[PDB]
Amino acid sequence: EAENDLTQLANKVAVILENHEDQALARSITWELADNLTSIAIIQDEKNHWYSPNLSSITVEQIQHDKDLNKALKDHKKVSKRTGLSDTDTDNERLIVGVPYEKDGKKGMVFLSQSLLA
Ligand SMILES: [Cl-]
Ligand SMILES: [Cl-]
Ligand SMILES: [Cl-]
Repeated sequence: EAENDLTQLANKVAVILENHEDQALARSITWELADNLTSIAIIQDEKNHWYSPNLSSITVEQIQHDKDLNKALKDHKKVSKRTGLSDTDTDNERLIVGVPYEKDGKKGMVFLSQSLLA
C-alpha cells in the first residue's frame, strides 16, 4: 500500500516536472507533496539535482551505492525497492520508488523515499 501510493505520487511528480516549462516552479509545487515521512530527490543530470527540504532523505551517493537504484538511475528505468540506506545514522528500512522523467531531451529521474513504520 506504500508502493501503490508512492508509485502514484512519483508519476504525478513526473507529470509535473515534464509539463512545466519552469522547473524551479515545478520543484516548489513538488515539495508540497512530500509528507513528514516522505522526501523527494530530483535528479535532472549529473551536475544538477535537488532535494526536498526539511530520517527519510536520500542522496545521490546513497543512490549510486545501491546497485539496483544506481542501475535504474544509469539506465533511466523505473525501480521499486525496499532497503536500508548507506552512510546514515537513520539506517531504518525505507521504501524507495524511482521513476524516469524527460523534458526537452533532458532525461532525468525522480526518486521517492518513504520511512517504513515498524
Ligand atoms: Cl546529480
Ligand atoms: Cl533544503
Ligand atoms: Cl553514528
